[PDB]
Amino acid sequence: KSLIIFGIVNITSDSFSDGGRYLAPDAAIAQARKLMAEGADVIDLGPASSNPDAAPVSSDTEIARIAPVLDALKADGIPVSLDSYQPATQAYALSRGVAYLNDIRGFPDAAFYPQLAKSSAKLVVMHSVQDGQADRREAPAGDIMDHIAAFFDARIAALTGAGIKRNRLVLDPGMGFFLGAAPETSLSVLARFDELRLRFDLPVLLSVSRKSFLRALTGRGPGDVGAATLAAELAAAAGGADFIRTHEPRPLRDGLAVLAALKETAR
Amino acid sequence: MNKSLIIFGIVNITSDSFSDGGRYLAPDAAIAQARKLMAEGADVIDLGPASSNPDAAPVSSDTEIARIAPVLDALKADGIPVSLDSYQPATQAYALSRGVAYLNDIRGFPDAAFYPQLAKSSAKLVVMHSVQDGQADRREAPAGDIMDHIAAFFDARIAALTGAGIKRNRLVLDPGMGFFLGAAPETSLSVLARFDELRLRFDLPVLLSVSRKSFLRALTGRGPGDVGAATLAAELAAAAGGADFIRTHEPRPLRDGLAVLAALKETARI
Ligand SMILES: [Cl-]
Ligand SMILES: [Cl-]
Ligand SMILES: [Cl-]
Ligand SMILES: [Cl-]
Repeated sequence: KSLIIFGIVNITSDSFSDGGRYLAPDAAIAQARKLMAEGADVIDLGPASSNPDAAPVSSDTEIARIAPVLDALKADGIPVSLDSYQPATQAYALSRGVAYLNDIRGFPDAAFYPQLAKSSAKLVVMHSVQDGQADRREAPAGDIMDHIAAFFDARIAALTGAGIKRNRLVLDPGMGFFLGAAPETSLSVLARFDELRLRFDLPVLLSVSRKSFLRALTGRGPGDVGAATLAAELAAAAGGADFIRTHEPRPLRDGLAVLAALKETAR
Repeated sequence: MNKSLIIFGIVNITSDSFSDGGRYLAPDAAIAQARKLMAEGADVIDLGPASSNPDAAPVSSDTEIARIAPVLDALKADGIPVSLDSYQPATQAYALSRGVAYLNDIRGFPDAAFYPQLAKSSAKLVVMHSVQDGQADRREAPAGDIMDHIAAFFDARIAALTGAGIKRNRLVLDPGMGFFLGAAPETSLSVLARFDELRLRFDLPVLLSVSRKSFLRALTGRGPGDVGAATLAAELAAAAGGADFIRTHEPRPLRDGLAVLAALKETARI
């Protein structure tokens, strides 16, 4: 009911973590506890780097990396959304009882749906314009919201028809590179994602934190978009976003507390 | 009043010749801070000649003028507009002789003996409400709605000023915040949520200053206790609520945040 914050943790290496661009399972564990301490409700755990330029590791490598992280978060009572598009990793994560699966491919392979149907984990179904084609960087001609709605029309039908109950679904319309090169495309979705909540009567997750289009609206480099991110997340929250996936839970937590305190005053 | 949001960057001179990169800024360090804040997106520098900490010993008007004179020199040469934030009439008089763009008085210009000097200047006037109202020990407004008490303050003070020859459109209304409103964070929250009532009742622009006010600390959680994120959220809320001016210690996060909200609004309108 209240905004749920996903804290981003991406395991980047098998054994060497240096507190910068390299994250190992031991230190992934410390980052997860730190993000919960800063106000996250869930750790959105990625078994590999987010950048498409790194060599994609195997489902076997993803499982080996997340296995010790899942043991300790389960011990801590720390909820996990397992962020992987690889079905063998998804199946392993479901066997460990994760709270969510988060698939940047949006669960496109119907042969896998019986395994999704027999679990209770919630599914973050993400839209992208790539849809499996790295070369495809834009949606088809027309209104981006029209194409996203039509994507979810078809995919929700496929998933729920296979027995995945619709109240397990969380809709992620995509953001930044998953929508197109132009900042206007991401701004349209950030402004209009509640059209999807209303169309489907389903919750929406957004991930805007540190996305490149924010740097276009500010003119600053990578380590200076903290305020633009907070403003974008607060605007999403005020627009009714049910989940926000972020790198820095504390500024968002603090900002939300101010907004909550203001509306409670005007009641 | 229909123009875009105007940002005042806060710069206080807190020493005569001591600069430590932290709380103490001599005039040359205040010049460097003023220049930085405009580069970070301020439109005007709200320049205080002394510490705004109530536990600092107040300095004489002679000391205030000596501190601000070289800062006004430098900012005039830079073309940087100044709101001179001082409550001492002698300092205000000096600022007016230097042609500052605004005067900003935490006492709200309460002394009619000074009005003839206000009336023959062109400086815009930031008229600040406080529950102290000279009674510095007074910590709370009288019984009733705080917003009703603020409106009644501006009712009388606007009439007093405009009748003395100060044209109405020189006036900017600051309802006060934090200590100037009361001890309870709910009281500052009430003004932050409802100041639009003052814009409607007087048809005058409203200035808000929430930056780093202690009441925000009650809304941060457990942790180191940084207030920058809570400050930005309150300032963005004020902007969305129609604030004409925002006075802040950090213009850059606010400019960045406003640019996001503007692009979103433009997206929705088109
Ligand atoms: Cl287990
Ligand atoms: Cl819903
Ligand atoms: Cl201080
Ligand atoms: Cl001059």
